[PDB]
Amino acid sequence: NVTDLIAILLFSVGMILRLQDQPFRSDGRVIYCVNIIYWYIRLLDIFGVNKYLGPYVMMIGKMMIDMMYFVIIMLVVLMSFGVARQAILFPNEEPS
Amino acid sequence: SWIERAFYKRECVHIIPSTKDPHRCCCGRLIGQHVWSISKHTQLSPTDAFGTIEFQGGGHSNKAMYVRVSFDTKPDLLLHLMTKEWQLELPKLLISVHGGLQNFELQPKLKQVFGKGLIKAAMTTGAWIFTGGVNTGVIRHVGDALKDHASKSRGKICTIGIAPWGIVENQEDLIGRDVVRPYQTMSNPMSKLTVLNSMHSHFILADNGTTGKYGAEVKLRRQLEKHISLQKINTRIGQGVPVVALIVEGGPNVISIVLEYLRDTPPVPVVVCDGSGRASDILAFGHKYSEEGGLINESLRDQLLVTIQKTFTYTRTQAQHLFIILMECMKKKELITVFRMGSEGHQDIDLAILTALLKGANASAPDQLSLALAWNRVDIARSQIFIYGQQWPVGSLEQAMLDALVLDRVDFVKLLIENGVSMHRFLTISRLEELYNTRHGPSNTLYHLVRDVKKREYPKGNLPPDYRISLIDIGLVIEYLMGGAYRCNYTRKRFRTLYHNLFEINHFPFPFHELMVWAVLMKRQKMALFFWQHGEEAMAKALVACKLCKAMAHEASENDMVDDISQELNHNSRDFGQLAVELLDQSYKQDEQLAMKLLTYELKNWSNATCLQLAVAAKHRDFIAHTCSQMLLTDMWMGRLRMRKNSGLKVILGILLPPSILSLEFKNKDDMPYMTQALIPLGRKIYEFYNAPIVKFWFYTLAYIGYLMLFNYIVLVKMERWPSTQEWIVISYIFTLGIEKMREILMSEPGKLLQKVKVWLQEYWNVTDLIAILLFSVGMILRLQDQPFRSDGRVIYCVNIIYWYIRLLDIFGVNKYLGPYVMMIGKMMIDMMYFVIIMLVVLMSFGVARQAILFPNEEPSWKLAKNIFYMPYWMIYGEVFADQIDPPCGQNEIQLPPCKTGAWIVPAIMACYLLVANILLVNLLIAVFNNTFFEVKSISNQVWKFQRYQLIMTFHERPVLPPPLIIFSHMTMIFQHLCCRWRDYGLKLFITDDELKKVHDFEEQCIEEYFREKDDRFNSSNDERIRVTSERVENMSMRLEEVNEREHSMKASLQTVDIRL
Amino acid sequence: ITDDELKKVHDFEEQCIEEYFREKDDRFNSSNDERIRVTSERVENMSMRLEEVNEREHSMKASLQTVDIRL
Ligand SMILES: CC(C)CCC[C@@H](C)[C@H]1CC[C@H]2[C@@H]3CC=C4C[C@@H](OC(=O)CCC(=O)O)CC[C@]4(C)[C@H]3CC[C@]12C
Ligand SMILES: CC(C)CCC[C@@H](C)[C@H]1CC[C@H]2[C@@H]3CC=C4C[C@@H](OC(=O)CCC(=O)O)CC[C@]4(C)[C@H]3CC[C@]12C
Ligand SMILES: CC(C)CCC[C@@H](C)[C@H]1CC[C@H]2[C@@H]3CC=C4C[C@@H](OC(=O)CCC(=O)O)CC[C@]4(C)[C@H]3CC[C@]12C
Ligand SMILES: CC(C)CCC[C@@H](C)[C@H]1CC[C@H]2[C@@H]3CC=C4C[C@@H](OC(=O)CCC(=O)O)CC[C@]4(C)[C@H]3CC[C@]12C
Ligand SMILES: CC(C)CCC[C@@H](C)[C@H]1CC[C@H]2[C@@H]3CC=C4C[C@@H](OC(=O)CCC(=O)O)CC[C@]4(C)[C@H]3CC[C@]12C
Ligand SMILES: CC(C)CCC[C@@H](C)[C@H]1CC[C@H]2[C@@H]3CC=C4C[C@@H](OC(=O)CCC(=O)O)CC[C@]4(C)[C@H]3CC[C@]12C
Ligand SMILES: CC(C)CCC[C@@H](C)[C@H]1CC[C@H]2[C@@H]3CC=C4C[C@@H](OC(=O)CCC(=O)O)CC[C@]4(C)[C@H]3CC[C@]12C
Ligand SMILES: CC(C)CCC[C@@H](C)[C@H]1CC[C@H]2[C@@H]3CC=C4C[C@@H](OC(=O)CCC(=O)O)CC[C@]4(C)[C@H]3CC[C@]12C
Ligand SMILES: CC(C)CCC[C@@H](C)[C@H]1CC[C@H]2[C@@H]3CC=C4C[C@@H](OC(=O)CCC(=O)O)CC[C@]4(C)[C@H]3CC[C@]12C
Ligand SMILES: CC(C)CCC[C@@H](C)[C@H]1CC[C@H]2[C@@H]3CC=C4C[C@@H](OC(=O)CCC(=O)O)CC[C@]4(C)[C@H]3CC[C@]12C
Ligand SMILES: CCC1(c2ccccc2)C(=O)NCNC1=O
Repeated sequence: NVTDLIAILLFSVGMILRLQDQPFRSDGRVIYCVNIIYWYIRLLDIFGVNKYLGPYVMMIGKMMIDMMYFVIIMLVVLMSFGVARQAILFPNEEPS
Repeated sequence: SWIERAFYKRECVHIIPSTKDPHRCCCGRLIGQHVWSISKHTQLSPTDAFGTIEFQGGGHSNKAMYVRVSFDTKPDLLLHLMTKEWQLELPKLLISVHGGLQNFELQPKLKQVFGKGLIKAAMTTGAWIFTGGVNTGVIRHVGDALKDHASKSRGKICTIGIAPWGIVENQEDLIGRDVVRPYQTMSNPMSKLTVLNSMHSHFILADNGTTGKYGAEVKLRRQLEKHISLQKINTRIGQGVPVVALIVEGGPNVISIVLEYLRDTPPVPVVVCDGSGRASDILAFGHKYSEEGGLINESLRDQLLVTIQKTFTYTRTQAQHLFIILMECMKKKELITVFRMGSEGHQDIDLAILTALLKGANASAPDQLSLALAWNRVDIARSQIFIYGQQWPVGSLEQAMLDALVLDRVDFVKLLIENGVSMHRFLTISRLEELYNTRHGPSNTLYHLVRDVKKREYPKGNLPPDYRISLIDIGLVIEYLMGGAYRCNYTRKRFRTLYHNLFEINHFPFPFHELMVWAVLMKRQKMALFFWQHGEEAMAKALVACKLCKAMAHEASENDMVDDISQELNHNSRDFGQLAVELLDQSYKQDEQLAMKLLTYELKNWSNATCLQLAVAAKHRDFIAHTCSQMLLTDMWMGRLRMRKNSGLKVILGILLPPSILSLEFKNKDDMPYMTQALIPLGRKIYEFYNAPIVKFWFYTLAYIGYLMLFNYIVLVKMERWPSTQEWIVISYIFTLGIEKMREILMSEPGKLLQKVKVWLQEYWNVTDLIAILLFSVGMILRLQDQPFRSDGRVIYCVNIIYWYIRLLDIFGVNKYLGPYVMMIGKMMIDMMYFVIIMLVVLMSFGVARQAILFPNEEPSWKLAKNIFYMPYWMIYGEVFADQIDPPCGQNEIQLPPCKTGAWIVPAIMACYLLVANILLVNLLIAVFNNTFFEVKSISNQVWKFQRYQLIMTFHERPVLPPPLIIFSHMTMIFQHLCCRWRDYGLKLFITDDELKKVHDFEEQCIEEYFREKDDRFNSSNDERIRVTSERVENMSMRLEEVNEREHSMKASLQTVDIRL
Repeated sequence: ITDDELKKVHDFEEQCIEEYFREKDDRFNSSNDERIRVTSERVENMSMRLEEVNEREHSMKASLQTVDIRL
């Protein structure tokens, strides 16, 4: 319900931006697409009523914590390789 | 409101005679407390004190109904009150407990034994206990016994106490009309009035008008006991309910009560107890020292006189009068049963009570047997009624057998069968019809089944209430519940001819079969398990009972009945299935070949079926997955071939190179002839080889794998205007296979076409087959036209090639490892579908967001919906489309197109989508597949082992020739059908009579082994041994303590003897 | 619900409470551990009081021997 109200405030911001002229209309459109992402996940919660889909959804929510720890370890290894590759292959770079 | 309008009461309206105390009237109440006709002048009125009593305090809370009644009321009305308003059934036994009104204490062992006896006697026979009501003396001991009863037994012992209304404390507390009135169990010691006993069940509190005086209830209680004893018991053999009179202690009046009981028509037995004292002890001292009843000599006469004058403290003439009343009692010495603590006094209250009832009835042994049947006491019947030398009337034992059967008494049927009654000489058609029309015992759903089959047979409706269910209707019920082509013996023409001509020819050859079916139909599980043990064809009976219980459970669930009935019927079905499995285990352990002969022989008493067919028709997965049934199915699979070494290759060599058949080792002519309906050696070998199920399956498989290549050739190479030779072969294969599938629709098990189609559509691989033959017909019709329809027919041909490769997967289903693998895949499709649903939500969210950001100015077109699903779906399988993740734009490298607004969001939500999909959901489906692998694997193995039978029966019923040449065999069947018109699906054995007797004797040996082994395993378990040791140690400690008391007494006697000498 | 239905519900609840408690007492009394403990305590009490029975049997045998010697 609080994610619902956050995505209604976001829709209000997107509508207020869209009802003006350019370049704010495209910004309102960009907000509309993030809203469509949220409403598909709200459809996942609506699937939560079914006797098999519901436990599946909270099972996914339980494995998010293990996913986060995997993300942390992958983040350390990923920036180590990325910084090493970018720092070797591009020696003369300006701050950007 | 009936209770007030039917019962009356009396209140003290007198002249207030003072006598001794001026406040105390003739009724004893206070002189200002007012508001028989002799000196009390009482008036009659409707009652105002009746309802329910909530006993507050005294430990356990117990609710007791109560009425205040007049002492002169007719006992029939009160009997109607107990039977109707209090909802109490007529008891099988009446107990009248009498004793001293003064409080007394007994020995602890005597009190414990008397309490346990009175509780068990009221519990097993379902008796009524009649006490004095108030919580004094013997009724207080009965109340302590009932307190112990509510501490270790789930009985609601009906213990109606009758007390004077004027003597119970707090008379104003019990005033109401159907009103729950609380009561106090506390008793003031200063008040002469006593409270009621706390844990009685009902109260017949009787008012004569007076208060604080007794005598208002004795005549009413005696008349009510007489009126109950005049009522006939439910056995209807010609006897009323038995009445016993238990006496503990007592005073002067209980001797007169014993005289009234003994000198009565009919006489009432009296059971007394020893060790309490007073009148019971003088009765015991008279009874031991009696000689020939009233023949009592002078010395014990004077001893009885001095003990009466001492213990009761009376004069000489009062003791002489009491001794005269004692001798008048003792003239009827046979009725009085004396219980003695310890010694040889039956060591129990209840053996004394029930033996006293049996010889107080003094009737024939049928009457005693019907009394024991009503009391549900098999043990007393065995130890008294069936003693040695007992004379039995002719035909009475079979009547008792019928009465025991209709009342659902397992142990009485066991006792009667062990005592000479035989089922073959007893069970007739009329007796079985009476058993099928009984109304006693537990409830059943047979009447619903009879109503349904009567509605289906004659579309009437509800049956009349006075409907006698014939055996033909029972046969229709069995035919409906069994299903398929089952035909009960009742509905055959021989039985209908015997029924019309009669309503040892009427006796059943296998009476335990009919008793098993009747016990299963009316849901009497213990009697069904007893009837399973006795008789032949045990495994067939178990499988038939399993299918019948499952079908009755399904019908009870379908008719919206009580769900507990359906659960109990499913439990009965599972118990019978477990019995059949254990019998198969025992038969496999003893002899393998005789177990095969047991499994395959035709059951003439069960519609010519087979034990394997009965197990398959009951979906018994554990029966067919057993090793004996599996290797039996393997023997059915090879046909008339020994072989059994390097399978597959030898029959493929036989099919491809037919001279290899002659070198194959064939089976004997009568080794195991599984048949359906009951140069020359070279032709016999060829016919025996080509009709084997494994040979037919490999011929059909090698034709399938030569059809699939031809289909591949015609779809890969181009086609001209007319089809080539290989396409004509493929078209011929499809048409002959379609004709074969219609022939499987026609030659099915049911009789009406819609049922044939409905049975055929359970095999999903056949309806998918027919769908892909209709699709081929559509594709051929489109292809035989000109362009552009020819390419459409080609496009349909490729979807057909996809289906036929999956049909090859089902053909791999025959192999012992590939088959369970295929159904394992089919089980994981559901988890795959749920993963598809979650992936679909995440996939369209990313696709819609990406397409809506990167393409702002778009017209309505169906390419948007394609672009939603196109690239995010291939993003899962290692193709991220790296050139389109974030192309450079808004710069000059040639002028690039300008940057779309918010186009930087697309790689970020791409990152979140790829992470969630590829890492979360795929690994979660890995975990789902992994943690449900073991159960699915075991279930798939067992289901494949079950479906081996369906595969074997299908490929044995198939034509010999493969589908591209099956039109010759189809014309052969058409010509044979036309010849038979112009002029039994299974594989049985059809053994002879001596082989049948050998098989039956093997089955009885297996049944005895299985049951007894189970008894030996139960008796040798740790739990049963520990329980037996604990019970023996308890009995040993308490009787051993009695040995110690006797050892102390013997040491005292030896010390006195040594002191004397 | 009404008052008669309330009384029926309350009586059903008391029946369920008695069933649950007593069933628990029956399950406790029929367990292997409680049976083994009761058997061991009864056997101990029986051995020690039985040893007292033996001492009294020796005394009674001595008294019977003395009485036989006297007569
Ligand atoms: C288009 C792109 C950006 C993909 C979107 C990815 C995420 C924004 C989504 C994908 C799956 C979603 C998850 C799917 C399942 C659940 C469980 C559900 O939570 C519960 O049911 C509460 C109980 C529990 O957490 O166990 C809702 C949140 C959560 C973590 C969701 C949070 C948002 C997630 C990570
Ligand atoms: C360890 C794992 C589980 C998480 C770490 C990965 C993300 C934090 C990275 C991977 C891809 C990255 C994105 C790749 C490309 C872009 C586009 C970039 O925008 C531009 O460069 C502007 C347009 C242009 O110049 O072409 C802004 C950052 C962003 C969204 C990046 C944000 C950070 C992301 C999502
Ligand atoms: C940029 C590229 C070159 C990637 C770098 C790869 C390796 C140099 C890193 C990646 C993960 C590292 C490992 C992550 C975790 C551990 C456990 C940790 O060891 C302990 O905590 C000691 C106890 C134990 O070994 O169980 C430190 C070493 C080790 C093996 C690390 C050794 C170095 C590894 C293999
Ligand atoms: C332990 C781990 C998580 C540390 C990872 C740190 C880096 C990812 C961060 C920290 C410092 C950052 C730098 C801090 C300062 C700058 C200067 C900045 O220059 C400008 O914005 C241009 C200045 C101007 O012209 O106004 C460009 C990004 C950069 C290189 C940042 C790039 C990203 C860096 C290396
Ligand atoms: C029993 C099972 C395991 C195998 C039985 C199937 C094969 C013996 C069949 C199925 C596909 C057939 C092929 C399908 C198509 C052709 C093309 C055909 O060539 C032509 O029609 C044009 C040239 C010519 O006329 O010879 C020659 C036969 C051949 C190779 C066939 C040879 C026999 C094959 C391999
Ligand atoms: C029963 C089916 C399902 C499997 C049995 C396989 C064989 C009996 C079939 C399969 C492919 C057939 C072949 C497919 C094509 C040809 C080409 C055909 O060539 C011609 O007729 C040449 C002259 C012309 O083009 O008319 C001769 C028969 C032959 C060898 C066929 C012979 C019979 C074969 C080997
Ligand atoms: C060329 C492309 C289109 C690939 C084709 C994909 C599907 C059309 C196929 C691939 C695997 C097939 C499955 C493989 C295994 C089985 C088990 C089998 O079912 C049984 O044996 C019944 C018992 C059970 O379902 O457990 C046949 C259906 C099914 C689900 C199949 C259904 C059709 C599937 C999904
Ligand atoms: C969540 C997962 C498990 C299932 C969702 C994926 C499918 C439903 C999608 C992914 C790829 C899609 C296909 C991608 C491309 C096409 C071609 C398209 O045909 C054309 O565009 C015509 C030819 C042309 O214009 O080039 C028709 C839809 C179809 C089959 C799409 C149908 C829907 C598909 C199978
Ligand atoms: C909860 C989830 C499953 C919802 C997903 C819905 C979308 C995938 C569907 C629903 C509405 C559909 C739209 C409904 C109407 C049109 C107009 C249609 O326009 C035409 O056919 C052209 C009209 C003409 O010229 O005749 C093109 C497809 C499109 C955009 C559809 C594209 C697919 C949409 C967005
Ligand atoms: C619910 C799960 C278990 C199954 C997945 C079902 C849907 C996700 C599939 C099935 C039917 C599919 C549709 C079948 C046909 C089309 C037409 C297709 O149209 C074109 O490609 C037009 C040609 C072009 O302009 O490129 C676009 C995809 C779409 C809507 C498909 C979108 C995805 C759908 C809805
Ligand atoms: C079409 C496949 C097949 C077949 C072949 C081998 C094994 C199982 C099934 C057949 O060729 N004719 C009978 N029924 C069939 O579906």
